[PDB]
Amino acid sequence: DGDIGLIIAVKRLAAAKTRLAPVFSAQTRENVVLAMLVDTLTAAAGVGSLRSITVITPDEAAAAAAAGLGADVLADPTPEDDPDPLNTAITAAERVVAEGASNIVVLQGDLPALQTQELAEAISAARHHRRSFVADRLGTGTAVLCAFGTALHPRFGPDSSARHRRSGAVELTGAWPGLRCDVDTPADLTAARQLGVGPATARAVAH
Ligand SMILES: [Mg+2]
Ligand SMILES: [Mg+2]
Repeated sequence: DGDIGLIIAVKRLAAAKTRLAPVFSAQTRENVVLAMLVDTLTAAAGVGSLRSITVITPDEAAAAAAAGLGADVLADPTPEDDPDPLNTAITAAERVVAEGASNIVVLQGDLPALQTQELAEAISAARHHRRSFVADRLGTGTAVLCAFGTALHPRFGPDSSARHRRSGAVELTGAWPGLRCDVDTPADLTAARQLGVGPATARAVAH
């Protein structure tokens, strides 16, 4: 059955990963972004403790792709001029997901070298606390946020490591390189490739 309700929030592909503009043309950038979500979902989906994967997004291509892999998809009702769009999409998703699970995990969508075991482990350690989170590879942001029988109160965005620490969420400290190594910039993509990215990403970076 599984007890965890997993959320991924995905912004517009047009807007996404501009720091990858140097190494990739517009359509290739969108594709790589979209395939990183595919590889992230795919590996997430092998985790045994999961009940559901919900993707929330205003982007009909990302909607189609997540739906195609057997995820729930929420249309993102965050407003245009919303000051804090990422954390608002996540809360909008939480509100839904929480009708069907006491324990909720938010996962970033840009973790192409994620391994199933990395996520499972992280979740197994998150259970030992109310609110917990995994930092990103460089330390400053956040790869995953975990809430067991309580509100996520997500503080995603810049210095989300520090802000989550302040929020009182406990820093989980497993190595889990593929979970921590998210991809915003060309050097991130290189680090991820050394860990070994999944098939959608590997194909997409070859065009
Ligand atoms: Mg990222
Ligand atoms: Mg980042």
